[PDB]
Amino acid sequence: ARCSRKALHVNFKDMGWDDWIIAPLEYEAFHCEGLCEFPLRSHLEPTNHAVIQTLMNSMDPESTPPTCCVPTRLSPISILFIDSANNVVYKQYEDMVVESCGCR
Amino acid sequence: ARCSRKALHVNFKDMGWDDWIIAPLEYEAFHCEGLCEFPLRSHLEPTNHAVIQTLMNSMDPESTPPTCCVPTRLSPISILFIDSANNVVYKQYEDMVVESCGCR
Repeated sequence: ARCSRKALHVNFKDMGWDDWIIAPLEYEAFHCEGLCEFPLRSHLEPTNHAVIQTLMNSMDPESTPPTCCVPTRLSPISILFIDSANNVVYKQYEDMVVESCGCR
Repeated sequence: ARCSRKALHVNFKDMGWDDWIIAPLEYEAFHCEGLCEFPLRSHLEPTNHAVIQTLMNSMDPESTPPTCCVPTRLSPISILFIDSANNVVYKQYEDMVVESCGCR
């Protein structure tokens, strides 16, 4: 029920890249989901702003919304593909995999 | 209706710091609120992960939730107060004011 890391299975075979992409054709990206409320566990590593927002939402939920569960650390993946010129490319893309979730 | 920066007026006079805090007694923190969906305007500066999540939510909203509107840049404020030893302290606190919002 609380802010945590749940799966997200990304299938590049929908993407329409079939003539070009070699690997990976699928990868585990994860996503962040769940309530952001007291108590803010230490792994949510809340900013000062998030603590203050969470407090205000707790004192009067009509005035102020809760913070939100989102990725706080992400990591790259690399994709092996053939380009138009027919070169074999292996390229790193940043921010592809959620490594940690947090309330923000 | 879209992910943008709305006000949040923080009143330190609830906080129970009255014997100690000199200034500021109030500050504008802002908060992030609103829908995260195509089109992702350039100011939301979406990560690769957020674009992919947004696409998956668009193809099948039952499977995958939308990303979330959150602070992407924050700035400090400084607080002037008297400590227990009766010293006048002026301390910077990080991540107090939302400077920009984004979909994550």
